[PDB]
Amino acid sequence: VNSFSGYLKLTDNVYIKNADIVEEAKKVKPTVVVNAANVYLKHGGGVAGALNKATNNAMQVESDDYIATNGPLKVGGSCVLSGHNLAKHCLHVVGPNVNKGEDIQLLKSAYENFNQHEVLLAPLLSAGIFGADPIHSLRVCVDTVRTNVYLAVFDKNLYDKLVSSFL
Ligand SMILES: Cc1ccc(C[C@@H](CO)Nc2ncnc3[nH]ccc23)cc1
Ligand SMILES: [Cl-]
Repeated sequence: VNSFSGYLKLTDNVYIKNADIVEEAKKVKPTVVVNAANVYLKHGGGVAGALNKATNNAMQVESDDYIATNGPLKVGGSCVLSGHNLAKHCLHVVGPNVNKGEDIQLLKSAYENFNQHEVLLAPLLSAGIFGADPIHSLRVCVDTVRTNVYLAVFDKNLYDKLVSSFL
């Protein structure tokens, strides 16, 4: 039993809800919140910009030190950093950004990072400003993640299409 509330159950382990991941994380304070990161951990917009704003830019400060030490992530890769005031940990995961021409096949590799954590609050990878079809992203999530994932979809219209079109 966990403290996630109001989710629709899609499969044994995947759940989905219309919610602002920022507000969800503050309420639940999950062990792991997933960020829709880029390889440079520059959290300028989208989910990443919103999560960083909620940390008063502490996420960005920590991220800049991470990059200065380790260099950029790989597309499809991840790193674990602090969750600041939002969660215990933040798993920064880089899905392909279609608006950069990045290979959509890497979306499965991106979701594989979730399997290293028993329970996660997450957005749909490569959705929003990363340019991929959120319906496809949900399919890859369900077919790749085996741990317990709570998917937060900010847009109410998009959420209804995801559910009503889910197979
Ligand atoms: C119309 C539309 C907008 C955005 C998306 C992508 C989605 C991640 O896939 N973004 C988010 N998901 C959950 N909480 C969030 N808080 C801030 C951003 C955000 C798809 C479609
Ligand atoms: Cl977005």
